[PDB]
Amino acid sequence: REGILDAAEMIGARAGYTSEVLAAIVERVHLPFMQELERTSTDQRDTPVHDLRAVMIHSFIELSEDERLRKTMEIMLRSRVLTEMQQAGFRDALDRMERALRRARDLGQLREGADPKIAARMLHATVLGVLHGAMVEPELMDLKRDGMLALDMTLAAYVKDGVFVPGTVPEPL
Amino acid sequence: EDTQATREGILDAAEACFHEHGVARTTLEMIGARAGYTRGAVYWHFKNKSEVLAAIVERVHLPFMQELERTSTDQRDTPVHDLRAVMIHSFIELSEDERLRKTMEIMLRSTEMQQAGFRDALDRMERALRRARDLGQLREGADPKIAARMLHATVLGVLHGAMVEPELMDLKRDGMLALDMTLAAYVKDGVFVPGTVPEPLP
Repeated sequence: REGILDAAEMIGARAGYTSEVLAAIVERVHLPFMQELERTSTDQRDTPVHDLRAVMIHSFIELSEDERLRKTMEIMLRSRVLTEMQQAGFRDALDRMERALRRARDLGQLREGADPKIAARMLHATVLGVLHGAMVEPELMDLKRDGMLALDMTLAAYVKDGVFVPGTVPEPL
Repeated sequence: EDTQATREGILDAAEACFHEHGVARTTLEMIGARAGYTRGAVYWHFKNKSEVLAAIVERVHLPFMQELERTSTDQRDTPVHDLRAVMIHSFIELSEDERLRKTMEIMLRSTEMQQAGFRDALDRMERALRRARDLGQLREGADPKIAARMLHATVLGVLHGAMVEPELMDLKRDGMLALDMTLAAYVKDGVFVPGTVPEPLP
């Protein structure tokens, strides 16, 4: 099962055994990040912008430092089962980002008039553009350095000053 | 009669095939047939399918580059407004022109063509923002090269998101918002009015 996904018509032969594959691959990688994003809106903690920012930054760092993971993530960003998986992943991520920003709004951490739905779209666009720009040319778009700059810029548009410390990598959740 | 095929006709046929079948599954025979000829008509103009795809991409991409180039001109003093004018009217054209949009889609969700295109766009945006800085329109310490990189990332993400899920990311609405949000981070307040639809560039 995992052996098959790891190997992935010599997939079986690489695996050593006797589209759905690419989808199963994007799913296995999506999951961990989704659960991390979901945690950022927990009503059990009161720093949702900080936590959301931490999750995104740590994710950019792991992709930058893990070639296997970055290649997997790559196919999740290419090009009906795979197409539907990407859409599902898109929807899920934007949903979870919006829950965390709606909690920030609730806690008084967004700027006056900020709409968490609109903030979440801009944040999602920011993340996607850094990923895609780094995929095309890492020498012009550095996942860790530009990822943080872009994230802090977009967050600063909707989040009040003093809610998080820009420019630094936060502690693990 | 293969040698009578025109370059534009071969390109128009090729774009339709690429849009419908994808680049991988499109053949030279198919493009020729689509245009009303055979593979030889394609060869009359292009060495191979890569050259065809590159010509399709250049045809759409290059007008956009010429427009972005104009935004940094010495003969006008509103580089930020001019950049917004170019970018916003581009988002609108891509939203409203299906042909234009599907060719944008083949180019983005595809190697070296993208790298070159990204470098071209970043240079021109940077040059417009360098004129903005010369004219005192950037906020203190704003680096035009960084601002150009951020604008490209936010806009590229809106394009990709709109391609994946047009119900959730709107090229026109979200492209203007990303553009204005990014400009606001690097451009002095009161240089432009966010959310407004500018006149197209002269």
